[PDB]
Amino acid sequence: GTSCVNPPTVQNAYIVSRQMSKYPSGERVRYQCRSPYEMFGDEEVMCLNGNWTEPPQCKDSTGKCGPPPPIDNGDITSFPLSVYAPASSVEYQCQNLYQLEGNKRITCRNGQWSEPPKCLHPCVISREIMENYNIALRWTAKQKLYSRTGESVEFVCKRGYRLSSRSHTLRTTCWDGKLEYPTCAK
Repeated sequence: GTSCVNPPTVQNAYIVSRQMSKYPSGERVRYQCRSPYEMFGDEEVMCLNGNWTEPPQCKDSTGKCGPPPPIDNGDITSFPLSVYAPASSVEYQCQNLYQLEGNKRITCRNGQWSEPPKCLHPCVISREIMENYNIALRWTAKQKLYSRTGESVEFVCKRGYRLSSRSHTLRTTCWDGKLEYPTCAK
């Protein structure tokens, strides 16, 4: 219960202590930054009862940033340079049906990018599940096969069924692929 695995990945650094698959509590992992990066924080990261202590960073001493980080199901809306001046910004776009969460723009400050956004998954609305659970969509308006993250999806029991005594509610919010279905019974 108190050993650790997977020492933190530190960009522009390598580990110079001996690597192993499981680190006992108390083991110290030592990082070194690649030239010409400057280290910030402690060069050693210890395993304390299953959690690592805080890792260092290896940054450009003039505050420049490297390429912006990739994000799942999204991409930047410009050519990715190898080097950005401090205060430069870039922006992201999510793929079709994905929902951007957080600021679409990131900025290079103090040698690191501000937090990029996420692209959250749409939810499948399964015909087969609905059939099996005796439910349908309340608004048969266009053929919505998917909901977007953040959208309410409302179902009804099919003609002649009522909500099963332990069912989820008939209205639920799609979130990052998660849709809770209700069930109805004769």
